[PDB]
Amino acid sequence: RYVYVLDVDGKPLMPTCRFGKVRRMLKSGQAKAVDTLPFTIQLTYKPRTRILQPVTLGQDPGRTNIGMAAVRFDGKELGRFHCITRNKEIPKLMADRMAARKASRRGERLARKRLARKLHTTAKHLNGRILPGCSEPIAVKDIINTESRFNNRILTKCKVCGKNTPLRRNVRELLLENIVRFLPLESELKETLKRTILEGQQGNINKLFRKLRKVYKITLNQKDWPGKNLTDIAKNKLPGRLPFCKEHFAENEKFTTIEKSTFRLTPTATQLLRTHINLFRKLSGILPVTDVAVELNKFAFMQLDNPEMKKREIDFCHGPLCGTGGLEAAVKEQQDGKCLLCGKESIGHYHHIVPRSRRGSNTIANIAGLCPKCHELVHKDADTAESLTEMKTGLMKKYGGTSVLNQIIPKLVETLADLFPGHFHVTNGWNTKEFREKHHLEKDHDVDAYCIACSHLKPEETLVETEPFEILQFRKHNRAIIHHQTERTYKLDGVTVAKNRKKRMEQKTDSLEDWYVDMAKEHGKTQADAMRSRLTVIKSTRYYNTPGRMMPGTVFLYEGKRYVMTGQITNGKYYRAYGQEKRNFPAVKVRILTKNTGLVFVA
DNA sequence: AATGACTTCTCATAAAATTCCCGGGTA
DNA sequence: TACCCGGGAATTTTATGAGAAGTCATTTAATAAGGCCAC
RNA sequence: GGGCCUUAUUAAAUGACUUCUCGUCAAUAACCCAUGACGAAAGGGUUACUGAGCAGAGCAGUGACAUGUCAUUCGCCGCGGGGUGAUUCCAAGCUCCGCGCUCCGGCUAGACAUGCCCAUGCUUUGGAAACUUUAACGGUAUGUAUACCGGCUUACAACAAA
Ligand SMILES: [Mg+2]
Ligand SMILES: [Mg+2]
Ligand SMILES: [Mg+2]
Ligand SMILES: [Mg+2]
Ligand SMILES: [Zn+2]
Ligand SMILES: [Zn+2]
Repeated sequence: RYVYVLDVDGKPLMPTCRFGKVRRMLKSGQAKAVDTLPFTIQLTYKPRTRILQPVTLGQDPGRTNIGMAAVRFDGKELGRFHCITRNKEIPKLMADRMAARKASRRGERLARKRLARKLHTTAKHLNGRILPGCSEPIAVKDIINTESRFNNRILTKCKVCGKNTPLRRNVRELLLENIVRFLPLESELKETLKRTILEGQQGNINKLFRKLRKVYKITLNQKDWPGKNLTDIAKNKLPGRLPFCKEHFAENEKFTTIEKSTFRLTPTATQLLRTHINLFRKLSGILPVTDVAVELNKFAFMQLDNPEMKKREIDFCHGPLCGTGGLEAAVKEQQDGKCLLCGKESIGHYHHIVPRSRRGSNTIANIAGLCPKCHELVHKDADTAESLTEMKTGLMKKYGGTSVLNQIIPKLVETLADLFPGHFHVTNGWNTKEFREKHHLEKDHDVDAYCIACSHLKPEETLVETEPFEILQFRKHNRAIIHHQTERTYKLDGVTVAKNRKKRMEQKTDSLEDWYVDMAKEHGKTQADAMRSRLTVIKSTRYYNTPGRMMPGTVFLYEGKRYVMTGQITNGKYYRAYGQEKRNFPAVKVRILTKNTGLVFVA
């Protein structure tokens, strides 16, 4: 591995191979050891020359695995890095934030309800309510509601004004007009075509289509352009909102002259976009980086799901939901409208077969329609649960990770083109493959990153040389006061017999109700009561996080060796460390070097 | 005139339980 | 000179919240047609 | 022919509001059972009533329910200004008050009358900065650590070792 050299200003200089001179300099005060991983030194003097070659920093993007490589202008590797990200956690941490926020608001509602019962201010005969955008009721009970705010929540705004833009359900005429606009038809026939489609008169639509098909030869069929798109705009609802206001949706060319993209991403995609940019900034702290190189990744998911089939024999336009009316309607058609386990009652709940808490997919392969009675048993009884899996197997999330990668790449390219003007370069995955094969390299992230840096360059030799560095990523915040909560465990003779008084929703193990019923079968009531009356109980106990504690990714010294903290034990008395298994490092025997830098180097 | 590749997948932590250590009464 | 208990400090082991309903939104990719600018 | 915009269909993801439920935690009462420290403490349930809602606490600040009758008056939207997150910086997300119809949504919600109460918002998300006393890697001698050596530039190139 090279030694990374810093100037007396703190700015990078070119790396050194001269391991002997580095130890002669450290023995003689000509340098200081700023870091042990990556091993980095700062000069205490200013050299007689200050000449640096161009250094290109290349990246192999990924959700979990990001590759980096530093390549000098002549093609020589100056370092290779593999970063393992934290991005897997964020959807689950957001889904816990979900459950906790809604449970807190349910508690404030329950406090109002219990006060209304005491004062007789509960709603008379209220059995749910229908809101303006809905068709079925919300099942509201004792007090009318709290305002529900879903109809607008503006996020798209007009790309040429900042004004708002209409819903596709209301401006159906403008959407329909911007298709009819371009046709060979006379203006009175364009008016007649729009009006006849907007009236929805199936027979008179066919009369007009047959007339215009004879006179003008235009392909007016409900399965061909334009007639398909015109027929689809006759729907009662259409999804989402326009990119332009009514004043500007009338005109096509504005992308040539004026734009404001008004961009958004989820927390999960935002953290990964930040991670890609922050790896360039971190490695620019140890190398004199002049240029940046990246790989475009672009995934079509129904090709990843059909990899043996060739690209133009895939029905991208159709899939499992085309014209079905959405997921819940497609399942209702697929089941003849009945509950899957018993074929008598109608569908009540759309059941995720692999649960949402257990990495289950939201796609139609993971859904079964059940009545509320069976949906409760499938959560509380393992024999009914296995019986459902024989009818439909279900799926975990196949493509969660690469969907987040697929979202980021366009914004990553724009951001790096702004950060490195005239010094930013792009590749496609097949170029990385060609280079890897041409030079007898083998596939991994840091090697692909070397191939990506070499797209810009003309390497004199294409050798790959160093032991690559490993970077972990750690959380910068954790706001949770409760760390975990125990279940109400019941013990007899010190042995666990049950875990709640009656079953929790997912509880496949016994409650006291389950255990007592089986003891009363085996021993009769008098003995089962003599066993209830002998139970020992630990109440459901909340365990609390220490505020202001050391976070994971903290670097520390113990017995003269560098360690990276992976977690605390016993109110912060002991630290766990990377690669050291269950070993407990005492916090008194430890010096902290740096608090968590987010991206952190490991052995 | 097409399309190639690529990527992905189990814990930190508190506090309860268990062990170990020094000071002591006793012989 | 020497050993078995106790109480406090130190260290290790144990255990970990779920399901659904009425609606909405944003991003990326592909496919189709249109269009602007394009030897 | 390629870039970029827009519409339709689809695929794969992950964000917001509202509403239901199992289970929890606290306490009282009746009932079933276990049990007797030195006649009575200590113990487990079941059913009912009541309270709780990071078993809550911060920082903000007046509303929260109910009935009447008028209804698109309102508002999730525009402009302005605040709360919280939230402090080392700052972001996401939620939210409140004034004025308003340019745009976007709409019996959401608002107004007025009467009754009763404390019944408001946000808080389990994401980066970055800061710290610093961070002697690494290879070969040789010996009893794994102290010692000694890996030419010259921070670096390329040339030169020098060989
Ligand atoms: Mg790649
Ligand atoms: Mg209260
Ligand atoms: Mg379910
Ligand atoms: Mg890769
Ligand atoms: Zn406009
Ligand atoms: Zn059933």
